[PDB]
Amino acid sequence: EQTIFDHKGNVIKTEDREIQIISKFEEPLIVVLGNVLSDEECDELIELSKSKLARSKVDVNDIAFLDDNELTAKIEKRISSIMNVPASHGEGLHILNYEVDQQYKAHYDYFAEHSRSAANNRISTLVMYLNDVEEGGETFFPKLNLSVHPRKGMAVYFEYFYQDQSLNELTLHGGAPVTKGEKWIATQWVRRGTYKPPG
Amino acid sequence: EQTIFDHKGNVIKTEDREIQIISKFEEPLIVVLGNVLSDEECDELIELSKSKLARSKVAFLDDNELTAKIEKRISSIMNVPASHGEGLHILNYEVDQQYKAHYDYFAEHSRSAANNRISTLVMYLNDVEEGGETFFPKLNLSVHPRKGMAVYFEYFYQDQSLNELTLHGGAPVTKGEKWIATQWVRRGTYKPPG
Ligand SMILES: O=C(O)CCC(=O)C(=O)O
Ligand SMILES: O=C(O)CCC(=O)C(=O)O
Ligand SMILES: [Co+2]
Ligand SMILES: [Co+2]
Repeated sequence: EQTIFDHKGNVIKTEDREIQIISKFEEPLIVVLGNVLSDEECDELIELSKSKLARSKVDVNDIAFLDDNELTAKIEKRISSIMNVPASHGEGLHILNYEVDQQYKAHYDYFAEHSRSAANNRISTLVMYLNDVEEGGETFFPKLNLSVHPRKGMAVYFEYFYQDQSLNELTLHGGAPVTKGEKWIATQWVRRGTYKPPG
Repeated sequence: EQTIFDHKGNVIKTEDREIQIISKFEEPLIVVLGNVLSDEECDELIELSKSKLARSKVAFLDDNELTAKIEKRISSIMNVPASHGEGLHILNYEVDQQYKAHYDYFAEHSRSAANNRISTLVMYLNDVEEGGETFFPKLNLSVHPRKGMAVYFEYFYQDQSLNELTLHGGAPVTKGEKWIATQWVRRGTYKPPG
């Protein structure tokens, strides 16, 4: 099958940065990427997460995705070149923190048949590692026996838009328990069609 | 099965450097490793290769302090004493050069098979403009060259079909050039005593 990700060679030359292609698992397509985010961009994304939370009072505490800003739009543009899909298909920079012994149990990123979101389903994912994880925290694909270990500024790309649906089901993945330290990530989930309202 | 490479977590701490564990294919074990050699160490290994060729009596490097220090770091990574290593084998690909898919271990009934290879570390000593990936055709997996990085894999399994899955090669270099050092590790001590 043809893939969305359409990049030959060892680097991806985007407008503001050069991405390194580190390794590939060819089908379903899984790619480890280097140099995706600067150290300072990783730190700044974390900070935006903590600030948005620090502004919660009784958004209301009683009732995730960063607010759009110069930094998030610059990063979404860069991601857009990597993923070969316009930024408007992106759900936005979703920030996630794992404390020790937290994990993300294996799942599919594309939506179940019963979600209304399945009207415009997800097609591909980028997981960016915003810090270094003392122990644990690997992104693992249990049906492929593959795992990507977190590393600040690196990312894992994968897609699930294949005609053969058994290939999409191979993209079952999760975030392994953090056994020491903590883990910060940004995820960009990309939809088949435009997702953000115009701007 | 258990594996030779025995390293939990995300870094491997050696005496002089901290290696980064980047990605793992679990079986046969294939590991992408980061921060294995400094840029200075990479360049110096290339120059040693070139200088050794200059003295040509028309290649493994000769033993010196650098190679011993690197081989000691590698032994920590691979969990096997350096005396098992064949030595730093330097290899240069020019454009359109390739290493067709092969096994690193010797045929079971070859002369060298009495002390067969059990694991390989391929260290990328420069950046390759295009091509030159280390590919495992039966596994649909490739590791692209990155200066300072490396790929580890082992083929010491009881189930021989696992070892056969370690078939691999060096894809053609289509732009630039490619330099690598390889450490091939033997089941038993290999270097004469020193
Ligand atoms: O934490 C991880 O490594 C996996 C994250 C993930 O699966 C997701 O964000 O969709
Ligand atoms: O050049 C490569 O990437 C492959 C090296 C290799 O197969 C070996 O040294 O045994
Ligand atoms: Co996910
Ligand atoms: Co080989």
